[PDB]
Amino acid sequence: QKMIASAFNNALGAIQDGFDATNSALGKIQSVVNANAEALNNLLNQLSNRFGAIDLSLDFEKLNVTLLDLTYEMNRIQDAIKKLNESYINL
Amino acid sequence: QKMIASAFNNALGAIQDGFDATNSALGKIQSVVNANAEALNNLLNQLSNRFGAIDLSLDFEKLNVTLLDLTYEMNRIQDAIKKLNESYINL
Amino acid sequence: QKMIASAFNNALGAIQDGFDATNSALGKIQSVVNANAEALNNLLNQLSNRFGAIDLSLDFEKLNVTLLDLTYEMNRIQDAIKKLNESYINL
Amino acid sequence: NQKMIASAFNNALGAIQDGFDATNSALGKIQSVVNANAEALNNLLNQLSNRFGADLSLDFEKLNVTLLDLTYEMNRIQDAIKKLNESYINLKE
Amino acid sequence: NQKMIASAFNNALGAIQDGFDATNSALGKIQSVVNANAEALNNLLNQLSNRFGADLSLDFEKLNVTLLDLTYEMNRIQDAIKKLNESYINLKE
Amino acid sequence: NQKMIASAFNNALGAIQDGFDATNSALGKIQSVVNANAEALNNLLNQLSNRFGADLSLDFEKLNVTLLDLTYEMNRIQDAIKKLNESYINLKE
Repeated sequence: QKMIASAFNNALGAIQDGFDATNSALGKIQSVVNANAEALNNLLNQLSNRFGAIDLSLDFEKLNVTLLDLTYEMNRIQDAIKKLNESYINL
Repeated sequence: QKMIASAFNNALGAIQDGFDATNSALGKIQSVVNANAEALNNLLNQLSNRFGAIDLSLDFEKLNVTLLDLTYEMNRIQDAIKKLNESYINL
Repeated sequence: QKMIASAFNNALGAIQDGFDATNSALGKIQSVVNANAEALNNLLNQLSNRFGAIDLSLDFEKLNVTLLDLTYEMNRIQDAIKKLNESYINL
Repeated sequence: NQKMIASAFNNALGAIQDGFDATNSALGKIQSVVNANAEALNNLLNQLSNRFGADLSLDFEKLNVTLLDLTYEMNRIQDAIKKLNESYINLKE
Repeated sequence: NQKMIASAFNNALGAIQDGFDATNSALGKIQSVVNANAEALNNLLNQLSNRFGADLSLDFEKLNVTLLDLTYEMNRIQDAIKKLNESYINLKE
Repeated sequence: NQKMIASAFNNALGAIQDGFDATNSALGKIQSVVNANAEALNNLLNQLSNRFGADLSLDFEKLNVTLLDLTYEMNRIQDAIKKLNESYINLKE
């Protein structure tokens, strides 16, 4: 029954690291995707000006930049990691 | 043997929520990344016109926007969540 | 004790597929997000030229494109998948 | 029924933004047409004064021609459309 | 061998797109050169008629000068390149 | 303390880039002002030679007016800012 328990707890560690790396990637993805979204939006404005400094005014009906929010997800994963913590000893 | 079984089933719930949040993030990521890709592509076309309304024609050899498709992934995760469902009772 | 062990190993397979699909999505996300980042940056340069071929010079203080790197994450997940492999038999 | 309410909500959000976009487009056309028409009227005014050099000197204290700007408005509606995007509900949640 | 076949496939996809891009670039140069040359010929025609005002009146029923458009084509090839991108195989799958 | 060191590091990275951006902006203004001023001086030179057509012929062997380029520099600093971005530390790691 030690091999099971040991294999078990050994698997939980592995799992938590998996979700840990995932949450990290998620965090790294929101950052880049958003950083680029801002670069894009800020580019739209710098264009609306120079196409006027010269109708050459942009069509924003199809120039809508979206931002990503993964806080809800990353928190839920953190709960899972924490919950998994609830499965170990007791002899 | 209840603590094990209980710890086990307790861990599965946690796992499924982890993969659930992941699949959600994946869904949220395809949406934003694609939405922005379209905003970018639609911006290219609105530029090819105004650089002609004035060779100022863009170079699309390096202006290729790519779309992301995570359906294969999200489905596989849904299978995993479902499969995990196959490990619980039996006394 | 077979049902437990069987349910266990049955759950590990499911888990590894979950992390496998995740790592795949991560790989698919870095690719698209980066591909689009390059399309965006290359668009900035093609613009700095045509706004000069006509101060209409862009403001790069807010035109900074970022690239995403998930190698650290994807490797850690691969370790988890491998580690999980360490929990199976022994009668 | 959350899905229903949420699907219903996200559904109307789309419509609203489309509505606010259509208003912005509208406002852009108005600024273009009204200003072009003001500018032509202003040019008529300059030509008439010279033409009348044949006093028949027009009174400019009452021929004020205005113009532009709704871009403040344009941008304000543009933000609302963005903040509206931050309101879509994740049915998965 | 899936990896092999897939790697081989993705590999040729790259080459094709590069091929279709090179064709688009080519077609763009042709529209630029042929039109510029048509336009210069057309201007020669207008100058000659005036010059000959010294009948030596040119017959324009047979001096038709055409021009432009391959952008339809340009865009068509541009799509193929995109739909080609939707075909790369995920070796991880 | 890794977090501390890392937070401290990422923190200074921001400042550096801001610094390198401010330098690029600066260099852009200088190219704009110095060239505009060279170009005006050069135009003064062409006008003076004609004006003096009243020998009072200026010696151009010693009136060399230079100009432009810092874009090489501009781009070089622009890269450093990007490579700097590839250095931020993931505190989660």
